[PDB]
Amino acid sequence: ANEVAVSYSKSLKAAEMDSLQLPVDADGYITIFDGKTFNGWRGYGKDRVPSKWTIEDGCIKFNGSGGGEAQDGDGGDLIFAHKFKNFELEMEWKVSKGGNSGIFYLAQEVTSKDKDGNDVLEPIYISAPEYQVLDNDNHPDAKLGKDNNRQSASLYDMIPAVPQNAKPFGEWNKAKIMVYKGTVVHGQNDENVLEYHLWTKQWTDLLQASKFSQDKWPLAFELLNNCGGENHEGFIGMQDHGDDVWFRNIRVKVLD
Amino acid sequence: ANEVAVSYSKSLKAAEMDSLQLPVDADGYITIFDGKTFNGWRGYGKDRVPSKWTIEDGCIKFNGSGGGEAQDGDGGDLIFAHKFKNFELEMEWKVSKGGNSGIFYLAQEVTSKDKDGNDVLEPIYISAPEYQVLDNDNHPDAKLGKDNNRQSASLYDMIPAVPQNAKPFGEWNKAKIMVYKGTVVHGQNDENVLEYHLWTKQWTDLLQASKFSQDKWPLAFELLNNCGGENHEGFIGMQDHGDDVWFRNIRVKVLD
Ligand SMILES: [K+]
Ligand SMILES: [K+]
Ligand SMILES: [K+]
Ligand SMILES: [K+]
Repeated sequence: ANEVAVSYSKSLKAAEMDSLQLPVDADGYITIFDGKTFNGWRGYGKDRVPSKWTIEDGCIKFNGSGGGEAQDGDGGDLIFAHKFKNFELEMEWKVSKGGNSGIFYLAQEVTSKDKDGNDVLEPIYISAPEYQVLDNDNHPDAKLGKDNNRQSASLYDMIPAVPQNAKPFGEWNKAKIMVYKGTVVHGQNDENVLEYHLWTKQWTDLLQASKFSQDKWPLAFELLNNCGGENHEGFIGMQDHGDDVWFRNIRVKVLD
Repeated sequence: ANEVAVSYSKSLKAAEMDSLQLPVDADGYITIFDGKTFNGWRGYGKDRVPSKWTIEDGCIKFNGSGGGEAQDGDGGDLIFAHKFKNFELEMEWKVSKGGNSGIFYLAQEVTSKDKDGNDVLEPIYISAPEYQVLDNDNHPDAKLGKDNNRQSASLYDMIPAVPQNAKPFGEWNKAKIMVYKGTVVHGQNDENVLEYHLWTKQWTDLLQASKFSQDKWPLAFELLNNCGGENHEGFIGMQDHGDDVWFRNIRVKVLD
């Protein structure tokens, strides 16, 4: 009753052939970060946690060197290597001034083939919807997109958080991501800030008005349009966008 | 809080060992061209302003002889000799009928060695992304390239400005170049006309499709693929492409 087995994979596209015994509370939230280890976590596309991700004061910290999407040094996005389907995630996040990160969900590890048959690891964000994490006051992306749909807790580049009730940089915010049989809800600071439905005509329309449109990014469109792949499942994770960011109290309830 | 110290270099590859006190407005834009002097400005590769650059009715003016890329006489590209990293440049430009120039950013002063060990000054454009400045209606380069990627406000011969909202020749156009932690946005006439991300696989892909591909121009590939060199910073400047062009209201906000 106090712990549950949680399967996890150890490397790119591998089976979940190991399990962790993780604490669960009376309401079914599984604590997936223990404050001390990266057990069950690995870099997206990797068999290890990049050293730029550290543990400090009971938090997961990304130690950013400032290159945005570049993911220079020993970086890359971080996943908890258990595919979830119907789930409610809660975590606290805090961004540095002018900082950018994100919470990914239903992510798939995706490769493509180059002209010579070599693999190319594709970005997590071309399969995974992103709950934006941002300093809404200082990061210029805050003013891009449309109707503030690149500010914190937005579905990045598609649906704005309303209300935009973020606390300013260097202050803790609470995130909720709920996916239940295609219904998706983002929460910020104990309010619901958007709601949408995967795999619908509305979902296709959102994609087509975004940077992941069929015309702008065909592979992104195809992955996202059938988000979670054949079995409508995938990873939670957090973004290396080159900036200091902290995450804590990371818990997930299986709704399935 | 009316003025800020801005360091600048006096000659090829030198340290920024001197500073100007330059006005800053309440939004944090530094006025880097004072309407009267070339303080802090020098030719690319030079320790002086080339005499073909003049100050005319509160503008920086290039006085073109009509020889395109030749840079004949006392010409050459012009830089403001302060390396910027995370910044937003705004400036206004106007061209002569059929005129062509460009706004460079993140530029490095690069030399190579010839077969005998002498120096060769390499063009600014093998290190510096170029925001195209053009008479889109009369200069034939507007019809060259792919999908209008050589028209004004494009990332020259790589990403077209969309929309193409230039004002015609003899009229002032407003340019915006923002570089923030690798995110690049070009604006033209108060619209954002393209976005990209430096130092990503998408950036590499753009280069490999261009005249600066690894196959076609290895040195340019090396420089642009790691644009800004090891500290990801470099100069703003403007192009000698042999044609009369005017620039004014040149202002830069340091973002980080
Ligand atoms: K681990
Ligand atoms: K983000
Ligand atoms: K000077
Ligand atoms: K040009």
